[PDB]
Amino acid sequence: QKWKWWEEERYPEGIKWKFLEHKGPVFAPPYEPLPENVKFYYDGKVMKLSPKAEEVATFFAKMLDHEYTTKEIFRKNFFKDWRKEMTNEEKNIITNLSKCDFTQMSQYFKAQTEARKQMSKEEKLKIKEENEKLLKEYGFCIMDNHKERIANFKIEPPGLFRGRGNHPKMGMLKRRIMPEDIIINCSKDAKVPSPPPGHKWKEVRHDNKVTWLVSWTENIQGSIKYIMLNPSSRIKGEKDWQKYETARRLKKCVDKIRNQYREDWKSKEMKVRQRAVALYFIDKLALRAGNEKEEGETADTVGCCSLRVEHINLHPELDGQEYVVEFDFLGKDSIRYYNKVPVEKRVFKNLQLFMENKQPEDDLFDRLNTGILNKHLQDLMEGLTAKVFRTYNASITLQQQLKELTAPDENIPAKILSYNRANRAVAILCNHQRAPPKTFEKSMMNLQTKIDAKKEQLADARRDLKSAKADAKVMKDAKTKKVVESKKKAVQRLEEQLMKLEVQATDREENKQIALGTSKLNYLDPRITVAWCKKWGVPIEKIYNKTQREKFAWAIDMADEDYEF
DNA sequence: AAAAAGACTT
DNA sequence: GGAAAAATTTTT
DNA sequence: AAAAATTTTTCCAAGTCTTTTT
Ligand SMILES: CC[C@@](O)(C(=O)O)c1cc2n(c(=O)c1CO)Cc1cc3c(CN(C)C)c(O)ccc3nc1-2
Ligand SMILES: [Hg+2]
Repeated sequence: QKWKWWEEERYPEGIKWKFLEHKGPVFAPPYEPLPENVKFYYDGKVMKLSPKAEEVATFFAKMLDHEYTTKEIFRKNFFKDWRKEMTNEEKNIITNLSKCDFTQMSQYFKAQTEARKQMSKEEKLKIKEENEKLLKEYGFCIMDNHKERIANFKIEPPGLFRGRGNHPKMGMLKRRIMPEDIIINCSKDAKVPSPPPGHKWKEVRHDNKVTWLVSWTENIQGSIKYIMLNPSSRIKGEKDWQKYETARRLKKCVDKIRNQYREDWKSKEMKVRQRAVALYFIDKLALRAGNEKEEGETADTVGCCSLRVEHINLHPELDGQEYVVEFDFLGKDSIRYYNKVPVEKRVFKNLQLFMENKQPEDDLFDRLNTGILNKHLQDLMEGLTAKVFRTYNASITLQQQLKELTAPDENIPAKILSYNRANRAVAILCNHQRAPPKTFEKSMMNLQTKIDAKKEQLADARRDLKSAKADAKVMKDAKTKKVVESKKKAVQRLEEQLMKLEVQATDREENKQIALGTSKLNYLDPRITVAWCKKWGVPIEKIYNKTQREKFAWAIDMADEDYEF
């Protein structure tokens, strides 16, 4: 079939859909109690735990290998939640987590993991088929005239929360989501999904102002989780396409905005100076619009508008550079942002004023928040917000770098290296850093041995040609000449193979501490990539895999070699 | 407002 | 998403 | 065949911006 929704008339404002029907979520299988021979110990004595308490105990047992289970916060949160799950008799015996012995439970689960990787082809194939039919039955939904895939129709099973970074709620229990916690959304004329027998949905609504199918409240942060359509859908795709179109409009007025905030660094009002400086950071350094967050509820991370005095250090001179600002702080996902950046004199002077009479814990930009900044951006350009700058700067950088680095004569592998370097420049800018691949980085040794093996074949082929040429001199004829030809060809193929391996070796090295995934899927206008591929004859499958090819179908079909962001 | 909530994005 | 699993594939 | 290196799914959150409450 293949529906090209991008050729349809743009979907109106307000209403998200007219018709919506789906089968609801897929609940995680019920908890299976431990077999008789897997004992739990408390104070050195065997103790049978009721299903509810035993289940929570298995979560802790499966995480016994991780260092975070030794953490104070983790253990405090865990035991407090585990206690709520216990019967009154169990609560009287188990006064603390340290007297407990989860060793046998831990070994059992490891044994099941070994047993599973030893299953027969009959078992394995059968499990795969049950999944496929579950995908056909619950993985799709009908939205206005078309059938579309649902992203995460299977609700995540219960477990223990860990989060990212130093989270205050790690160790807490993510309780099992039940039909009773589920809010279903569908059209008034669709067939309403039936909850499992003996249960009822929390609510059944018909809200065509939203795009979700199922929603529920998660107990850790108290936020609402959703089941929405997949990236290849029209509702997600159209919104992504609009995001890039917004970034393009920003392109034709960014210099106007830059000239304005540069002047604003001189304004009589402090609020205006701070807003102008913040804008400068978001634009030049692509920092995020740090929305304030509740203290003690989330890991301590910050963005632009939430920077504290302690997050920057001013240096009149550093490394022979003038007016250097030293940024050091934890951003999203607790990823450390460290950068020494030379700034304009007026910005440096402004920052010194913003740090006057303040404590290290106080905000750098008092009198400033994301709401005020975005309100201003909305004045400059309709639909402009803080994050649009990240999309714009990432996209313009990719386009520009692809234009400057691609060599017309290079073979596909070399062009891919160029594409990857351009993507890498975007990643470094967005600070999408990564830690060296868990000792598995030594797989560089494997490539090195392969390159050395190839260098040996190439050297062998050189001696063949060297002796073929020598034999061509003595008794010069067209028969020996064709041998010199066939030897040269063999040297050529080997040189290309070597070149390809060396390029792959360089690609991996330069990409040791960088994560390309996020920019690739969220910050780069796919049309830029599509245009580049078509222009140089690089098969799109070399850049985008199957799932990515589905998400960006709109760009792949609607974008020629002459597309310009 | 300005927190609190909800609904998207990354 | 991106590190860890798991499924495959390649080396030996 | 059996260990080793890859390619491919499986697991699990945190921000931004808009919309309602208080
Ligand atoms: C790791 C980078 C990033 O945090 C980011 O901000 O750059 C992220 C994370 C996650 N996703 C992304 O697209 C991206 C990149 O843009 C999707 C995603 C889904 C996750 C789900 C699945 N949900 C949505 C059902 C979890 O349950 C828990 C953690 C998850 N983390 C992520
Ligand atoms: Hg960026």
